[PDB]
Amino acid sequence: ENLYFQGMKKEKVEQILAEFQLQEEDLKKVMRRMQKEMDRGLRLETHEEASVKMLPTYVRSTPEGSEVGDFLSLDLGGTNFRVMLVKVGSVKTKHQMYSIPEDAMTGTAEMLFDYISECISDFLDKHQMKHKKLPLGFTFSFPVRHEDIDKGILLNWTKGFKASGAEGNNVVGLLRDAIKRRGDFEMDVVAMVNDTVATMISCYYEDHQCEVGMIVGTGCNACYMEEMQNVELVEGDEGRMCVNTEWGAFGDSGELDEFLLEYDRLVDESSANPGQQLYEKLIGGKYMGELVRLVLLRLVDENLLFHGEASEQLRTRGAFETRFVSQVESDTGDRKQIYNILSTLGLRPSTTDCDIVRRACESVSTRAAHMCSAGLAGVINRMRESRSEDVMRITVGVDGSVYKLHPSFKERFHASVRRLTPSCEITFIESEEGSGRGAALVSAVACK
Ligand SMILES: Cc1cnc(NC(=O)c2cc(Oc3cnc(C(=O)N(C)C)nc3)c3cc(C)oc3c2)cn1
Ligand SMILES: OC[C@H]1O[C@H](O)[C@H](O)[C@@H](O)[C@@H]1O
Ligand code: NA
Repeated sequence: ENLYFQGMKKEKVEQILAEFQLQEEDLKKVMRRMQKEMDRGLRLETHEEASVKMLPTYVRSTPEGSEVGDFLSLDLGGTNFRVMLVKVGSVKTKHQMYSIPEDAMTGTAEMLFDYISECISDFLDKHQMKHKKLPLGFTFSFPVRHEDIDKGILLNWTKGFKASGAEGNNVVGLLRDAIKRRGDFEMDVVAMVNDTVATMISCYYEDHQCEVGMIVGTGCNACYMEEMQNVELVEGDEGRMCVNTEWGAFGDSGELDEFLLEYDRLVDESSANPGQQLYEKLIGGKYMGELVRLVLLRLVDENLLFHGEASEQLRTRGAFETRFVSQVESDTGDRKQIYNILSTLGLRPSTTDCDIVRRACESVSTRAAHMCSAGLAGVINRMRESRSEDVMRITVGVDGSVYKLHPSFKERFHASVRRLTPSCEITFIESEEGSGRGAALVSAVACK
């Protein structure tokens, strides 16, 4: 054992972990670069080259007028596929979750939308309604270049999705064609929204100050209410339109280069979309645990962890799940949670190993919270400027397992947003069934 040696080991761990550190000035730099990229995406002259796409959603600030009745909602791209029946009068919901097979997410668009339509049929039978033709709202968690609220092309798949025959095509069309091939129900697709947009809309229902939507789950993204005069891609300068930032692609033109560590390059190189969604790759739950796994292998290689031996499970891709980062950070101090996770990964951890794993986890999750804060602060700061407000009071609607379930992420992120947003009063609100509800609310408003 030896307490002097255990300590020397932790000091070398720290020297390696220090590379994850971001100073307040680094965050301001990241923030200013994000803001610079947001200006670029919005303008007709730089839009095509901008990494931050600032996509117009065609979701407009509207005086009101919501339709009443039953609305169907689809949710694709997060954790599984969701069908929701929404009753607008007051709003009450009925919903079901379906696990997407790998062969559908990685095969053809036809296989993907065929399975989606099968699930819709199953929801409609379970609620005895495959006869009623309802207005349908679609939450599709991928970058889309809209022509309208109900017409838009998939730019590229993100988060490991790889279905062929989808990119370059109208997503509403793919969906509608799949419903027709099946021929056992009818739906009128009225709106297609990003998950950030759906979250902002359902959160707004509860707090009219909500004009920003943020997702920190499998992926990381944000939307906000932009002035129509700043939305150059849409003719008109009156009122506001929701803009899908698609901020996950920040750094794809080299904007984050000085901050990318070896672990970031490896995660990127072994991903389905290399060289893409690099800022998301620093924060998203699809990558967080993999980043911790990589740091642990580096520490095993320096003979600082697990007697310099890594098990087959520790050398398995995606074995250190993001939920384990959350669970390791939940540990009360006894080390029991850390121990069980490590034992299940075929390791024989000492008390010191448990503490080192704890440290690698906090170094990755604190970096994610800090990188994510520079992005939110850039959006909020830009809004304060555009609205020419001395003190801007805004509510941010947030969804996703990383922000929701990670034990300290949310706190580190809020504190870092606050530091970067002086003269801003930000209220953070967590969405209760965010996406589904949101896509149906936009549908009720659109269905006039
Ligand atoms: C074509 C088109 C263009 N823009 C929109 N625009 C919209 O649908 C719409 C709905 C919104 O949120 C709502 C949430 N719930 C309700 C509600 O209480 N209902 C009963 C639905 N209403 C609005 C918000 C909130 C902001 C900041 O912008 C919005 C736009 C919709 N369709
Ligand atoms: O789901 C979270 C986010 O993940 C990825 O960044 C997607 O490209 C974006 O559309 C989505 O909002
Ligand atoms: Na405009």
